[PDB]
Amino acid sequence: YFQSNAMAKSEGKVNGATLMARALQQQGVQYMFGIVGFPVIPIAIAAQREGITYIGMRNEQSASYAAQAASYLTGRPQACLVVSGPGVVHALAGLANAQVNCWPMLLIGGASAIEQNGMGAFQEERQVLLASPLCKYAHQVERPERIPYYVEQAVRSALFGRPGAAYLDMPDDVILGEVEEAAVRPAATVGEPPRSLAPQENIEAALDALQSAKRPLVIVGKGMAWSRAENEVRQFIERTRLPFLATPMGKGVMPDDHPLSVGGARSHALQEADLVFLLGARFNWILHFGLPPRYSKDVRVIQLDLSAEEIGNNRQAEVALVGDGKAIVGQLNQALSSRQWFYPAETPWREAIAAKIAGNQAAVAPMIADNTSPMNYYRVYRDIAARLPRNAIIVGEGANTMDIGRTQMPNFEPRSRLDAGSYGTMGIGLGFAVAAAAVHPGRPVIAVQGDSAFGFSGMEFETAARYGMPIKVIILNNGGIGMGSPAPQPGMPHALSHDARYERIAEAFGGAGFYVTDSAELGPALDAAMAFKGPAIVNIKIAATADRKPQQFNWHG
Amino acid sequence: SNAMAKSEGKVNGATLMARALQQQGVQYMFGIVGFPVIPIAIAAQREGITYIGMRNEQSASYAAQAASYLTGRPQACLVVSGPGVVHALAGLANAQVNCWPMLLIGGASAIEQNGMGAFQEERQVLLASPLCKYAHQVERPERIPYYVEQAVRSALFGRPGAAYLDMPDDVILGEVEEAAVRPAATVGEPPRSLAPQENIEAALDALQSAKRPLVIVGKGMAWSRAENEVRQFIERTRLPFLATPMGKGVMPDDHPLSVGGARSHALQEADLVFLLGARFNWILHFGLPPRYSKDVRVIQLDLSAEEIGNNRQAEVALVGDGKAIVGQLNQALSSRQWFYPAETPWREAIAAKIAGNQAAVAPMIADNTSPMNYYRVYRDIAARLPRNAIIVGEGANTMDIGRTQMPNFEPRSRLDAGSYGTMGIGLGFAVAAAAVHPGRPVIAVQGDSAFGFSGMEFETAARYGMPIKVIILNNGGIGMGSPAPPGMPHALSHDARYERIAEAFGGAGFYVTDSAELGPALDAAMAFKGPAIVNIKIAATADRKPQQFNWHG
Amino acid sequence: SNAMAKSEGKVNGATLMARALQQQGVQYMFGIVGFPVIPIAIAAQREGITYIGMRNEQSASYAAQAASYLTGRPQACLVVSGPGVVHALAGLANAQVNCWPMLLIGGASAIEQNGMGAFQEERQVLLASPLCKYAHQVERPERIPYYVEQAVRSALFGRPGAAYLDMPDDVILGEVEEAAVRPAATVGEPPRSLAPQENIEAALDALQSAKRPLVIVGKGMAWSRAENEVRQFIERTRLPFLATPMGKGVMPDDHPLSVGGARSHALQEADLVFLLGARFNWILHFGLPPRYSKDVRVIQLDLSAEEIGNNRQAEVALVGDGKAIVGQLNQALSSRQWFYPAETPWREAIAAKIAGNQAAVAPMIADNTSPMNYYRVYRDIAARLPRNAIIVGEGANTMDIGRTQMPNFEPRSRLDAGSYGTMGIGLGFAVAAAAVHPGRPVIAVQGDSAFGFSGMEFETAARYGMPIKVIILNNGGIGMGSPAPQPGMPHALSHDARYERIAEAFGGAGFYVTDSAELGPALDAAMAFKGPAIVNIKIAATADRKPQQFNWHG
Ligand SMILES: CC1=C(CCOP(=O)(O)OP(=O)(O)O)SC(O)N1Cc1cnc(C)nc1N
Ligand SMILES: CC1=C(CCOP(=O)(O)OP(=O)(O)O)SC(O)N1Cc1cnc(C)nc1N
Ligand SMILES: CC1=C(CCOP(=O)(O)OP(=O)(O)O)SC(O)N1Cc1cnc(C)nc1N
Ligand SMILES: Nc1ncnc2c1ncn2[C@@H]1O[C@H](COP(=O)(O)OP(=O)(O)O)[C@@H](O)[C@H]1O
Ligand SMILES: Nc1ncnc2c1ncn2[C@@H]1O[C@H](COP(=O)(O)OP(=O)(O)O)[C@@H](O)[C@H]1O
Ligand SMILES: Nc1ncnc2c1ncn2[C@@H]1O[C@H](COP(=O)(O)OP(=O)(O)O)[C@@H](O)[C@H]1O
Ligand SMILES: [Mg+2]
Ligand SMILES: [Mg+2]
Ligand SMILES: [Mg+2]
Repeated sequence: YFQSNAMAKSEGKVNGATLMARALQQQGVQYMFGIVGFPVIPIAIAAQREGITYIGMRNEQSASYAAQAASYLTGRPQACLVVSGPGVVHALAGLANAQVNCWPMLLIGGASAIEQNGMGAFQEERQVLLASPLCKYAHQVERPERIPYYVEQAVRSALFGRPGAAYLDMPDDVILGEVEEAAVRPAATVGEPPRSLAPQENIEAALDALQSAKRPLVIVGKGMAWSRAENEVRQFIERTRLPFLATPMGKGVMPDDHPLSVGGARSHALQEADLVFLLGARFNWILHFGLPPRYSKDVRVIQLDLSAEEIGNNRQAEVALVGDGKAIVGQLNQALSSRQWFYPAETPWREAIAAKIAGNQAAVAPMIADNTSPMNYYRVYRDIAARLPRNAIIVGEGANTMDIGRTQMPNFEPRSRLDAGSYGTMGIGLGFAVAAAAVHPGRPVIAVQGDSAFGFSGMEFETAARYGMPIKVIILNNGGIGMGSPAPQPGMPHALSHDARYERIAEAFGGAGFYVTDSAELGPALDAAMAFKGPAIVNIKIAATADRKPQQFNWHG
Repeated sequence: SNAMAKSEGKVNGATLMARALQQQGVQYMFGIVGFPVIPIAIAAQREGITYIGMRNEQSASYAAQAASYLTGRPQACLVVSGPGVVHALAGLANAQVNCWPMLLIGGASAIEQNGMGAFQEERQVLLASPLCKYAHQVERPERIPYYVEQAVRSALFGRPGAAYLDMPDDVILGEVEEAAVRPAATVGEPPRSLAPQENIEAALDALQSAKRPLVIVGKGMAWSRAENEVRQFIERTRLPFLATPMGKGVMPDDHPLSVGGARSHALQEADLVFLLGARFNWILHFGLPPRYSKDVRVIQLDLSAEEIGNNRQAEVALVGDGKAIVGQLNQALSSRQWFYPAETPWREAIAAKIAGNQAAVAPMIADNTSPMNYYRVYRDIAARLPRNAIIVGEGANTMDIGRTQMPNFEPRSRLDAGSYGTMGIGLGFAVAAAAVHPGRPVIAVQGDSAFGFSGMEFETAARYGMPIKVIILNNGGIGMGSPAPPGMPHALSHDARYERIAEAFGGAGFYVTDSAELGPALDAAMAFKGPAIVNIKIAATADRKPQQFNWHG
Repeated sequence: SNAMAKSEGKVNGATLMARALQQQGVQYMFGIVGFPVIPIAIAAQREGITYIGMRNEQSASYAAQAASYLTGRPQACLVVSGPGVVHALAGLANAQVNCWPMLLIGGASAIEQNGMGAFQEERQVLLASPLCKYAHQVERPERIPYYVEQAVRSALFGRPGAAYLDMPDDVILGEVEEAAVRPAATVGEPPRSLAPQENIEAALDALQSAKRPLVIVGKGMAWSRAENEVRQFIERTRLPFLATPMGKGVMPDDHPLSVGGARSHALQEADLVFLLGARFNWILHFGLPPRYSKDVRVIQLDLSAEEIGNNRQAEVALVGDGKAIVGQLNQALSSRQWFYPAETPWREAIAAKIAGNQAAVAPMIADNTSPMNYYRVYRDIAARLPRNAIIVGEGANTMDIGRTQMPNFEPRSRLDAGSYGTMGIGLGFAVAAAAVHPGRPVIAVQGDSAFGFSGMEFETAARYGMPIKVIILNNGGIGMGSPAPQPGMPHALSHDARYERIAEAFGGAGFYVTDSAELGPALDAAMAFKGPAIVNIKIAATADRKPQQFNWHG
């Protein structure tokens, strides 16, 4: 028909796709990243009918990574939408990554029709089984009338407690099945994650422990960024005058330019601290397990975590603070108003930290200042860091490209750096940047990737161009994974294409491409890329043997 | 000979495991020995751990979680490779559903033989993982202190659950240098957390506003060891309360504020419910019609934030430890005058429904005619229940009627089929209670079908001098009897002489068919210094009192 | 009243399930009823299926796979949701390891309550899947014929194994129109495959060239119903053979060509081994040193291609059905004159070691001391075992010594702990053998520990009038007795236990034996008693098996 409003239309019935779209919108899902196909086309269409922003990606890998980044950036679970069978299996990448990083996510996976189960149906798969080991919550929606219930429970399970991934299986007959409107049971709106507080004796014992320590170190993790505790943490550091270290994605909770940051003397600080205060940060590989040879064997630990089971992993916790980061630091701030202790302005600990920071700055100064071409990493970031706005979102991915950018690119706002994370994952790059451009379109999004990392997700540049996302992709091409290689005899397994013109990919989709080989070219290329009104790629050819500055300890062992 | 030089520099995995378990507070180990866990049980006893050898790993895995509940620390179930671990999956699943801690130590075939078809080779970690909070294989003996500490912590901290350690034969017998073994920290008490002060005040204001309030006291408060705080809270507020099946005893059952005798009316008519460590699962009928008002307001105290607002939204969420939060509530109550008034229409309706149900079952309690009904039988059982006894209840009618006729006056003093509705926990639970609290009498009241699942464990009780008192209510079938016959699927043996099983292992056996025999038989069984079975032949068609709603649907 | 108008156009899930099960040849259902499977058991009886109500789901699941092995068709285990299913995982795992078919039907909570914390809500398909060849939830009652057909076929065809059907409560009670239900085909006999002719001929070439050949008869041949072909093959080739524990009976244990009494020498010295439906797992010592020559040539017949060449490479592979391939071997041998010669140095060495092992246990067999040793006990047992009896053996010393002292003359007549070394199969296996073959005697010989795992199923045998004869060898411990305790030893049990009184609790006959003079009259009264019976024998605490060069495990 031409949908003449004069025709009688029954409004009693509603299908599972529409019920799913309404339940999602009610639960605060604003962004849905995916790829359509059988049987989830009606879901994405109904989502747009309710005002949800649908972002069609180029691979389910990037879609599942984008949804957890968007969840991290908004504070509520956002959705990944994938087709049955291989759609879900490609999306297991996001679930595993979200599980390891304690980020929420909602994977909506279509399934083949229930009535054809056992028959070898198109894309028939045991989807709940496969997803369950990676999920905090996984279930199949068996009938469309239960959809509000299942969406409510899946969002609550992903968001409350230690966050994780939720998976909802949607069979075809459920997506298309219809039920009476009045017969659909309502579901309550999931609110904010419940915050819990620590007992008072633990709050006072924490402050008691801090006073006794000669060389105390506060470690700020991305659990404080997730808890939205930046104000409380900045008040605590300002009030106590304690030295602090930020984790990779903990950067920005405290501003990177804060004078109390031991960032430039990280190895010395971990080695010589007699007491560590863990704020939303695990003693996993990223903090070298809290054990020798990176820490003192007798290091005392105050540990603030939402997960009671994490307390005392690897290295025992003297003072355990189990609860919400924002709430517990608020408790600490209120107890410090009854006390008057602060960490003194002049101690040997402060002197050793300042001297080591200056030594590390003096060690990288010649590399930052060296204008020879092909350029090293520190020289390239000199021009990048000079042009990064104070409110930018930075996505970093690679090995040397990522690790050197971690120290050369400051963050001043929390939740403004997205990188390989606790799983050390390549492939999150353009997925994370697309999520950052959809969640905060008023802020510049700059992705700085190595040449290898770009190849995992570089095709999502089309997605950015398709939705008018002015994402700035900067590629540091040394021609290999972690390091370049000469022309050979077969090629090295770590070898790629040092002469690749990755910037031409931008021209395929209507973006701007720039190619940098000499130091004099870098400045004008970056300025034009930031000023170009759309997505851009800047492909920088760096020295094949460029490396990070030498450290006493390898980052891994 | 002590004059012979003997190298003391090395220690094997079985000894490291026993030392690590003793350090983390494991005092009881239930299992069945065999390849390759024999040295583990031997090493455990040398460290002072009490080892109890059962007759089936099913009962062993149930005993381990029962003792964990009673002691407040994870206790051990030790089983052999292959079918040992698969037999023990029953207990892991039950522990997961009840949120009880548990440490299963499972032997495994030697790692050097993986893929060859070794004796009892199995993917044991993979099988157990979906039923556990924690599951891992110990790959090298030097890691044992680390893994024992992490498993005990994972099972005990937060929402408790099952932890599993896979112990290959080469790790059990593998030796390492004693000085090279890295020590682990001792897992302390479970961390407690509190609610925000705003939430404490919102909870108290909501209690003041309600016209028909009801406190529901769950076994989570028994696990939290929060009985003192709960009794102060109920005594301070004068609020009516309902105890869940194993929440019984947190408040004494004879307390004047209990709505136990008017449970259906209390849930149906309340306008506000205060859930204390209780879930809106099937046991509480999901907090939804037809058993509740569609507009019921909910204050929900739970340690798990993901459980908040399941099935029925919570108006006030109190996320944290039960004892700590009720402690906060008691403190905030010390600055208010409010208490629930002594005279309200809500109290009078509760009292009239209690008196109604009492008159309904009074003729069955007093009826001395034989074959007896359930209420007449429990009239003599209840009269001889010591107040410090640990009561194990198991069956359908036998358990459900025992739940109302057998009061508890202390917490953690009733063990029953639980949140999983499990038959087969009876003697395993009773064995665990007798090992943990040998100074307390242990009475298991089972139906005749329930006794069939684990009845062989009576030999375990006798072998260890555990004076467990097993009382069997024998109607001749599952849930109900049946006339003489193919036989009905639910039918069993109405004439079975189960008490003769006691006489097979030195216990005392008593057979009762008449009401005049019940009193003297219970007294002779209670007095006997050893285990005892009282087999009672009840009426085939005896049943529970009529109700408006079926317990399930 | 039949005069009342009754609508007969609808049928529910439990009835569809019963008709589907009976259509697919399910004759026996072992379970324990309760929510939500009560209608399924009642419906099964209406279609003539024999329902046996057990006392624990553990035994129920072991019973179902034993009946599948004896009947050649998957039989049912029926369990309630939640812990019923979790208790039955033991049988699935044991059926998987032994390659025996089995159909587990598990009730489930109603689908419409999923996620709510319903009574006995559980991820039952997820838990059972690693142990099953086939595991699915029946989502709608109209699908029941389809799923039953697919599950029985998946459990029975190819390498057999367990199948699991999850039956939610709203599917059990749900109704469908009679004429709307889609029919399902009847699963027939398992497909048999043959070997290429060049493999048949090369296998025969290998046999001729061997100086010390050995044929190993495994329970794969028993499951394939290949006893006729195997007997014709050993009789035609005159080859020495060794039967596995449950391969016993495929060839009569009294055949002159059995090397059973010289087992270690036959494996150690054979230059060529012909595996007939037997794996080189722990039971055959992996086919490797120190139990075999390092250069041992292997011919391997197995239905599973992936099994071929495990641990020890096979010189000739025969992938197919046991009955079918041995038929090819017998056919090809009719165009050959070769047979293994009547007199060989290999034959004399086998004879000598048998004679030496016979003389090694002969004094223990004849020793009339009380407390008795194991061999003395079995002298009276074996002298009273009917030739058509079904033997169930379970324990450590009790089972291993019963293996050599109780011959089997027919196949599929011995049921024991199997490839998984499982305790707890005893009375479930005996109940299944009594239900399936009620005209045949069923004798279960268990140790004291093993009887404690399933002893309560004696009430099941008494309730269904199954004349199972339970002989318990009580040494007062697990594998060995123990002196009185000071904490009791972990392996210790009750040497003075009167296990036979359990029989008197359920109407059976109980007998107690301590002296050797009492053993004879007690066994004769137990066999003559018209019903189940327990013979409790207090054996010596330190009695052990014949000394061997190698330990059974390592
Ligand atoms: C390839 C790879 C990297 C690229 C370094 O090369 P790239 O050009 O991106 O940066 P460079 O160091 O400046 O050369 S890192 C890394 O861990 N990894 C292994 C790796 C591969 N795949 C996935 C999913 N996660 C990974 N973690
Ligand atoms: C058999 C069985 C019961 C016995 C009632 O019969 P019993 O004689 O013990 O008590 P009665 O009511 O006085 O006659 S209850 C029940 O749920 N059930 C099913 C059931 C079976 N197996 C497992 C593991 N869990 C279960 N839950
Ligand atoms: C207890 C036990 C056995 C009894 C030997 O003692 P029993 O009195 O039955 O026989 P005895 O040797 O004549 O004294 S064997 C064994 O492997 N095992 C460990 C064992 C335990 N649990 C399971 C499920 N499977 C097992 N396999
Ligand atoms: N609201 C919250 N309050 C406190 N801690 C939290 C909260 N949410 C998550 N966490 C914890 O923060 C920790 C983050 O650790 P990790 O991912 O290792 O951070 P990083 O990698 O920055 O060190 C997790 O262990 C998680 O349990
Ligand atoms: N220390 C604690 N404080 C408060 N609640 C707890 C604690 N430990 C466990 N819980 C919670 O108590 C609840 C027990 O509820 P449930 O087992 O349903 O009780 P019942 O069976 O008596 O209704 C679980 O949801 C669990 O998360
Ligand atoms: N019809 C059949 N024909 C041939 N082999 C079969 C058949 N069915 C099963 N099998 C095989 O028989 C083998 C049984 O070996 P196993 O259980 O090790 O027996 P045993 O313990 O007697 O050695 C399995 O590998 C299985 O694949
Ligand atoms: Mg590179
Ligand atoms: Mg009964
Ligand atoms: Mg024994």
